[PDB]
Amino acid sequence: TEIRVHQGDLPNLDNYRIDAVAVDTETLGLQPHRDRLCVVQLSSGDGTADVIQIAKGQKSAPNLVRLLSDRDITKIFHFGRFDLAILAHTFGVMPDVVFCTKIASKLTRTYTDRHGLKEICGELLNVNISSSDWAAETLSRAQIEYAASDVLYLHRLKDIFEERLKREERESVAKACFQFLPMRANLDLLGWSEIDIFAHS
Amino acid sequence: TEIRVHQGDLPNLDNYRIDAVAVDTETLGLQPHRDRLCVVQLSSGDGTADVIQIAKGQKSAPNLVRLLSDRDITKIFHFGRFDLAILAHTFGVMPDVVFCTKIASKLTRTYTDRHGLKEICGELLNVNISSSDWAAETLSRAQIEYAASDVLYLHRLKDIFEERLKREERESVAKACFQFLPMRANLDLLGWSEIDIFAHS
Amino acid sequence: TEIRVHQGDLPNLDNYRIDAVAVDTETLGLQPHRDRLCVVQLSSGDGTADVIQIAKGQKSAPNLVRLLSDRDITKIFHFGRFDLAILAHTFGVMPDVVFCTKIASKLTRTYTDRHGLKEICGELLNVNISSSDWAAETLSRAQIEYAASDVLYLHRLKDIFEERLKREERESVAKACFQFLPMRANLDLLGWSEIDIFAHS
Amino acid sequence: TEIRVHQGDLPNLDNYRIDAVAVDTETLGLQPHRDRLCVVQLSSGDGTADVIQIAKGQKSAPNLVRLLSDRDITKIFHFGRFDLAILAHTFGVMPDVVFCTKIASKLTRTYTDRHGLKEICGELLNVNISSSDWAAETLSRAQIEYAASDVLYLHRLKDIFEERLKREERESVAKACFQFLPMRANLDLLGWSEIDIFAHS
Amino acid sequence: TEIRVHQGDLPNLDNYRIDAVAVDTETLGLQPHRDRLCVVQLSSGDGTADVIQIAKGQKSAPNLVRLLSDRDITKIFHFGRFDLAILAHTFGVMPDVVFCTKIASKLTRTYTDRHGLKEICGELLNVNISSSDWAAETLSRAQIEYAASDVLYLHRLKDIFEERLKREERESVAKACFQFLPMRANLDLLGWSEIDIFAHS
Amino acid sequence: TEIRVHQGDLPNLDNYRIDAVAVDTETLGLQPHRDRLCVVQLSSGDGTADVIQIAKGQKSAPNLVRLLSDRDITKIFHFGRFDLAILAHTFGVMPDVVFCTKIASKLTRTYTDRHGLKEICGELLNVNISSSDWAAETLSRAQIEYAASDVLYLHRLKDIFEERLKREERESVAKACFQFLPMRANLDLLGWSEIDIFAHS
Amino acid sequence: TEIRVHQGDLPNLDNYRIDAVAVDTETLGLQPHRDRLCVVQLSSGDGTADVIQIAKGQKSAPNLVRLLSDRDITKIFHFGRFDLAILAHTFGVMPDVVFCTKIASKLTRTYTDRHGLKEICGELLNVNISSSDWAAETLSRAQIEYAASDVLYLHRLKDIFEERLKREERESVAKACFQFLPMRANLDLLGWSEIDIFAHS
Amino acid sequence: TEIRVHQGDLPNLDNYRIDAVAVDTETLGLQPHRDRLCVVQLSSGDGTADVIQIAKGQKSAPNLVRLLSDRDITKIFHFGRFDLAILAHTFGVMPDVVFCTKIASKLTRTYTDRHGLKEICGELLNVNISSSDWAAETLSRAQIEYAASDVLYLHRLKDIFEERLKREERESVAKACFQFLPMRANLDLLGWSEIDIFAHS
Repeated sequence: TEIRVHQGDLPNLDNYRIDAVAVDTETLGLQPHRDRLCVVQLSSGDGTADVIQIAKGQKSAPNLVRLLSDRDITKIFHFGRFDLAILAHTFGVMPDVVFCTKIASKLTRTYTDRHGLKEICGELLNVNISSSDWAAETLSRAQIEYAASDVLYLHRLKDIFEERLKREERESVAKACFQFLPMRANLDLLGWSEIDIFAHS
Repeated sequence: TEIRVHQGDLPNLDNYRIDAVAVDTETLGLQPHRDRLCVVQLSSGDGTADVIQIAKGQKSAPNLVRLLSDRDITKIFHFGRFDLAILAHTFGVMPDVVFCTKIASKLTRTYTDRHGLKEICGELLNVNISSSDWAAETLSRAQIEYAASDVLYLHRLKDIFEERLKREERESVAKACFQFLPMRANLDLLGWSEIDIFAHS
Repeated sequence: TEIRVHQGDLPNLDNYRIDAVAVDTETLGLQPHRDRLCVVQLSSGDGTADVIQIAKGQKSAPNLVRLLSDRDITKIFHFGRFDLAILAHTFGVMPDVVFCTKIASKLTRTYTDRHGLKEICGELLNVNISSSDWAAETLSRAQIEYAASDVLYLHRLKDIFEERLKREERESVAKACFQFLPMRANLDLLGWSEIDIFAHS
Repeated sequence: TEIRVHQGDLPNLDNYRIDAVAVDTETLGLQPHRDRLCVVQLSSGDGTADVIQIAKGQKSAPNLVRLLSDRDITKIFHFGRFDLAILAHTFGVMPDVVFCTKIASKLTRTYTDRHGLKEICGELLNVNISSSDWAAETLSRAQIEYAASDVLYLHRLKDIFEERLKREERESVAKACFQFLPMRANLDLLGWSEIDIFAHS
Repeated sequence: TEIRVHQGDLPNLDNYRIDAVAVDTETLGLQPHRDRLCVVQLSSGDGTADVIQIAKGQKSAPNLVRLLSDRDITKIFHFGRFDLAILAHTFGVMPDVVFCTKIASKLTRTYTDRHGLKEICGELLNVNISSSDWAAETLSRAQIEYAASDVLYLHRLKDIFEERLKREERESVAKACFQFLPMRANLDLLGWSEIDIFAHS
Repeated sequence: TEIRVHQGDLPNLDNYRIDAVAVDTETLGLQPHRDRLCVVQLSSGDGTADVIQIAKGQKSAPNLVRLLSDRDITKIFHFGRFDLAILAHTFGVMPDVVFCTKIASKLTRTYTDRHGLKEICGELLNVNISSSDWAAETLSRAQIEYAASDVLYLHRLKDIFEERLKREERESVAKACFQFLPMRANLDLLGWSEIDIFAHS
Repeated sequence: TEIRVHQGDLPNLDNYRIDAVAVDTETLGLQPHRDRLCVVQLSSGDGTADVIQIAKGQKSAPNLVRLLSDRDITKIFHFGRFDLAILAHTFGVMPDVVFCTKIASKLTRTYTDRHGLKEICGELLNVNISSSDWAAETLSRAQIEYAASDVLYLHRLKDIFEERLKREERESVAKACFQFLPMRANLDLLGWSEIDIFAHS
Repeated sequence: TEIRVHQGDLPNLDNYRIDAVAVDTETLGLQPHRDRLCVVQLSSGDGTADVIQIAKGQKSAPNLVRLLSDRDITKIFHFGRFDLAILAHTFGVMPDVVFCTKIASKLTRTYTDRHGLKEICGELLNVNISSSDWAAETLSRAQIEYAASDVLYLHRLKDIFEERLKREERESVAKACFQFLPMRANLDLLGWSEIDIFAHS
């Protein structure tokens, strides 16, 4: 497993002239206003990953932000509701072309109530996915391998979920959900993170 | 209060050459697959209302459906999530240009947890809004007046909510919510009515 | 309101050569093994009622039991699940031709969650229904009038519910529910009173 | 273990000239209106099973439906409330001569609160019973063996439960429950799937 | 209503040469270790009451304590579990001949779940019973009348409850409950106030 | 381990001329009115046990009942609240000299919330205690050994608990609890099994 | 009632050369990061009040901030946990000499669970205290009178609570609570608003 | 591991001329008014521990109390809220210079909800931490080693937590929390142990 670790930003976009990029983050916690972004991981789907350590107070990451802003490149997340929020809060750019494996699982794997990444990878790919101070100056090898494992499989999952969405004729539902997901993340940032805006009560 | 009661459909659209129409429904209950649409009420905002009794098994309402399908006319609902679902289930057309006073209340009246129509009308307009077999062949006068009261005030509420959304700079949030609302209703019809599709669990 | 009060049993069946009889009970509480039957009230639907005081330890009531056993006479209850249980526990005969207004309400009044007798009488008939030691040797006038009020309206409710069941095409569902209701009461007597026998868990 | 896999329907009824047949299903989920029937498994009790893959949109299965409709053949289920609902929804025929091992367990194994098939098979027979896309065009061997395991033991369980029902004198209770079970399934299909129709509230 | 207000103790026992005395207390709250006893009220059942203000730090009340210790005089409480605890904590003597109207209500008024003193007095006697700093140096007239109202009716209630306990043949159950009640209060003082000592868990 | 299995009753009391006997039961479930007594196990504390199979409908067991009635012999239970109830319901005699290890645990092992027999035996004695049709005509060896294991250790536990009750000065509390326990069991039989008779609500 | 309404800030501090000032706020909601401060009300305790409308985006209020920063002047709040948070978030200064009537009520009115301002004013002073867009450009007379009513009584309450704290010897407890309250508010601002920092879990 | 076991008190303070001491206790339970202090364990951080058995009724421990009272020595606890309460209740001295690893964890390990000592030691130090009658006259070796394990690591944890508090700029928050913690313990002793004194309700 080749994992390239960077400080601050990608050196260039030579490895990311592609149609879709897998994205994940690590933070100090679940609350973007308190808990800073510490790591961003990326994969092109070729079995390699980039792990970018984000410094305290860092406001810019131009190569990463070009990827996040490029409307011709789909950003793949698992539970992108969180990653979109923390990315937009940190760098000021909200991606608007996204695919979320958690929404896709809820729209296709209707025979189960377990939609976590480990269960999805286990069922769909027979891949076994295995408290950490992500703000440490030097990440451990175990940390780097764990961080990389979260992006290595998202392309294959997206392909399978696209097949299932076509099979059950739910493609337009998923498309509308993905179109709204960035605004759901914005609603989280604005103060409605605990509110289902569509519920009767 | 002039309330025009119709059987099946509007006679024509002479009163609805307008930019926005207030819409509400009455049904036999909260479950569109079991509980049929019984009444549709409309208002142009001029203080009059149309009350249309829908027959059992009725599949078409061409004048009403032209209004529901006309993209140049905004359909105003209170909690349109339900009305859109029952309308689409009954006539096969899902409106796609909508405004919902419940979403607007949740985005602007942040100082309260009561977002029902009675409280909104009381606070914003000083208007007092006051178990019924809506499938009865002949509706009572009390039924007709109650049914009309649900559409008589939606234009004024929409105007006030638009002022507040501009004041708090939440117009684009509301616009995205309204754009997604028809798909939220479709999700309800397809079997996800009890599921928040965006929740982590 | 003519209310005839009896000790032990009806004097004869001269007033009950009819197709359906309204039945209700009063007890010392909700648990038939602890809380004895104290009063049985009956009505033919003609606006009069019979109120029969049941003695402690009384094992037989032949005229009443003939009515309860007569398969040609429908016994009308509101929430007959309880009355059937206490009657069978007290006199050893379980009626098997019954109509229950609570089951009928749950099958027809789908637009509300309030299925109590007061709400049903209020909505369907515009009739206002208004801690009591029912084992007292002499019942008060208020007790007698309250006891009679529970049977005076069941015939009219049954007629309306039959119309609604026909309208919504749920007659065979109701018939099967009424056929099972005596066994639901037996299940209560045998020790499953707190168990939904059909639930997955 | 001989397991015969069929497409669409049984080829004939040569193996099912018997008094009782074990039946189970697999689906895309718990909601019959959204989640289609994918597999039906059958056993005569001789240690072999038939596994029938049901196609999307399939409306007819004449040999299977003859079995389901034959009043001289008892259909054995575990939690037949679900299987009856999905079968009736798919093929339009509701079986009316049934035996359910879950109801039988709740009526006889009163010393435990675990009524699942694994626990019943473990206790009564010392047999160890061990997220799956059941709509796959080709089922895996593990899927076929799991699907067969759900019907291989129902005859032996029915025999034991009949002995216990006789011992505790609960045969007529069980008979009435089995007679009502198809209507409980119909109630589920009609929209009362979340409602205990016999509860006070 | 003659209400005699005393400081510290009764002047003598001339009014309490009787077989049963009604007793109640007022405190600064529900926790005897934190919230001191402020008032003790007594009645002989003759329609008069004694209201004794207890000083901060007061350790002795000899006339009162003689009454509390006299085994020939039954102490009547409503929910004596609390009063016994606070009395024993304050003066070091636990009464051991008691009658509690709350236990009696739970053993006889099985047709209701409301066992408060107001409901009992309303049902059994047609008597209407109507945040207060009970440690105030001078009690208000409203305070004195309220304090007296809690003891004026306990004799009549005890008489009625004794009749009902005889009628339902529960006298020995009640006697055993009253015998254990002082130890239940001791258990409260020792630290088990939140624990049902007889529960399985 | 010598375990003597008997039908109906002990042959004689030659092994039970002792000051305390360990007692346990097995039944068809937790509800004495529905679930019959199937087995009674006894031990003198000498490392042997007697296992008595009780027949359906058996009304008498004279040697056992002499033991249960002998006021000079303490009956030791773990959670005697249940065993006393089922014994009194079956044979008509309620023991009145008892010791309960569950009450004792709750009064002494205040540093834990786990008061089950396995945990008590593990902590106090370093003894490892390891769905069963107890009404079977022939009990299995595993059943007999399990049934015996529930009485083999109660004498040693009683001795230790008596030491702890003396150490923490809670002997009189325990004595009062044991004196009330038979009436708690009677309250269960009379219909208050789900009610804490001493609670405020 | 003289109520002086100001825009932005007090004109001067001529009325506030005093030892204690009553303070309250109004906002657009309970979440300081989303819901802006709209009104600040002040009283010297002389029966008059100042009502200061705060503009959107206003960052400074020098006279008000001098009062908030003056360590020689005690700021009286009811539930100051919120007001301190919103004031510090808006103007950047956290008061550090405070008195809170809610903490005082919880430390002294131990005989009740209702600690709201209405109940406190009703009990202690016999004063009757009687959804509002507080961001409106012009406040209504009803709004102004309601806003003033929240500060008119805090001095009298503080005096009474100081008497009670002295009486029950809880002065040092209250002093430590008031000393920590500003840091509790800071914890709210930093992201622990939903966390009891002292709880075990 | 050198563990020195003492009766009553330390023999002298020769090993505790240090700036910080790790402290833990063992008791008979969670309620200081009922459950006595049984053991106090101390460590200087040098890998050795002192285990002091406290006798029933012991009121004084002069060397220990000098340590607890010495304002120049920081007392380190894990969840000191409890230990401070039981120590103050037993010896009458409340320490006022403290550090709590549970508060520190809640202020720094924001990426997890598990703040127990085992998880903290596992994550921060890679140290594996592994129902007991602590009032026994002779403690077992397993008891002594377990008791010592609770203090052996608190110095190292305090050092790491101080680094993290500096990194996230939360030092003054923690300092204020530690300053209030002794009064939180006093509030527990006075009767508010179940009350969050800062909550709105």
